Amino acid sequence: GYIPEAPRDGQAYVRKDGEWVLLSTFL
Amino acid sequence: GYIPEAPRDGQAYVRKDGEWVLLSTFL
Amino acid sequence: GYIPEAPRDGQAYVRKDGEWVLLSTFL
Repeated sequence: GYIPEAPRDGQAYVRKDGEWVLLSTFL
Repeated sequence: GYIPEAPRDGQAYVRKDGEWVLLSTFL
Repeated sequence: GYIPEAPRDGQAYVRKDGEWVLLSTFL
C-alpha cells in the first residue's frame, strides 16, 4: 500500500522493512 | 497521512520533518 | 501521487526518480 508519514522530529528517516528507520543508523 | 511523491530530479531524498530533504545534506 | 511501499527485504531505500533506490548505492 501507500506509506504513512515518518516521525516529525528533526531526524531523517529511510524506508526499510515496511518501516521508517533513522538514516543515522547507517552512517 | 500518506506521503506525496518526492522531487523527480536525479537526486535522492530522505524523509524528515514531514518533508523530502536531499540525502546529500547528510553526507 | 502517494508513494507505494518500498521492497521489504532487510535493506534501506531512499526516494529518487519516482522510485525506491538502495541507500547503499550512495554510501
